Amino acid sequence: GSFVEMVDNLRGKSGQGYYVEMTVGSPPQTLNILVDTGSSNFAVGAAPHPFLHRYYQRQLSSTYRDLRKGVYVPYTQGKWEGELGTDLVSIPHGPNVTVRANIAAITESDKFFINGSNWEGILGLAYAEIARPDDSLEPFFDSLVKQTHVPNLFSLQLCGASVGGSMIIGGIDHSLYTGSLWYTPIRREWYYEVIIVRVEINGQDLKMDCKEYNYDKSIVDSGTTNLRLPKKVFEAAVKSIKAASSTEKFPDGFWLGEQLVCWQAGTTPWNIFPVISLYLMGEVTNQSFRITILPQQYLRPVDDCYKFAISQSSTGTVMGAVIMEGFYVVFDRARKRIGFAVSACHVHDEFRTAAVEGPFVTLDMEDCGYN
Ligand SMILES: C[C@@]1(c2ccc(F)cc2F)CCSC(N)=N1
Ligand code: NA
Ligand code: NA
Repeated sequence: GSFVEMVDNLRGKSGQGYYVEMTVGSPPQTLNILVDTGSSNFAVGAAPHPFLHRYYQRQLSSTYRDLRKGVYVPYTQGKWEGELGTDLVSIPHGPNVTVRANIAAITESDKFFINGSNWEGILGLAYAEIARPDDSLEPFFDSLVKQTHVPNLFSLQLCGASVGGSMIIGGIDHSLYTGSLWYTPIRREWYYEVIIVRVEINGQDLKMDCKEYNYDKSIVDSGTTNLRLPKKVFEAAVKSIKAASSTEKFPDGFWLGEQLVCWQAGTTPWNIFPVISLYLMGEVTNQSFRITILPQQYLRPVDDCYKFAISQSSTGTVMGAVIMEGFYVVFDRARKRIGFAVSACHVHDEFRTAAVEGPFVTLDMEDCGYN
């Protein structure tokens, strides 16, 4: 209900992610940690890498314990490798607890840290199934819930534009949203996987087989900036957005995120761009609800210059900061569901605003999931 201590506890820079202040070891070492719902490892820089403001100095900690095991984590972009261990962790602007969590001390990395960023680690908030090296390395939130009375739930209000937000650990803060929370089931506990059952570009359906919206999955990810769509869905959506926005012309490289587009300050054509609606599977048979985003969310500022923050993916749909910045999101792990409500801080205009509406009647929603 009321968690004032944790309100406004997230910071960042546009495109550089959202981070929370954390402490590791005894005596406490303060580090800024990127909040990521799309991964399950608690990894922190442990060496004097030049881009880092600070790093975890194990030698200074009495409570540190070596697991005598390493981990090599490759990505499409980045890569990091580290040494596994456990130590005492706390979240200053979080609950008043201390937990013994697994920590991957990063000893080598490539394209992982950002030059100019104010974070030194990553807090993977997803499930054990996608943990590295394997599902036996218990994620932080699982340790937090197992060792304390903190309820198995956390919520994220990502505000956007120097960026801010809130991570309410163990509860919900009703001051962070307007209207009602609508819940979608977590299909499987690995990533925060959900099912998209319909897509509308300015009230008009894309009329695709809903199985295509979730090929091979759809996930809620605070660590990705964009709304990432499967190629087929992306082609369809772009063709539809391009058509809805043919009042002003743009280079074809722009829709492909290869070129920026620029206009005048105080006069950016918002109304020439359509709203995007995703219909998510509801809690009840044949019942869905829809979430609506504004061009304010998918036209990312980089006079003014913007980026088309909707892109193709071969890993499925990724409901990144583009989606999350319009809503207050509840990761209700206890009830295996994700809640969406209109954010009290989302960026809109006098005309249109983000919306969470329901219920709707959608038949065969289970057939939208990929097997
Ligand atoms: C772990 C990862 C990540 C995020 C931000 C960053 F800056 C570095 C990263 F490696 C992989 C890329 S998508 C994702 N959700 N999380
Ligand atoms: Na409210
Ligand atoms: Na891909």
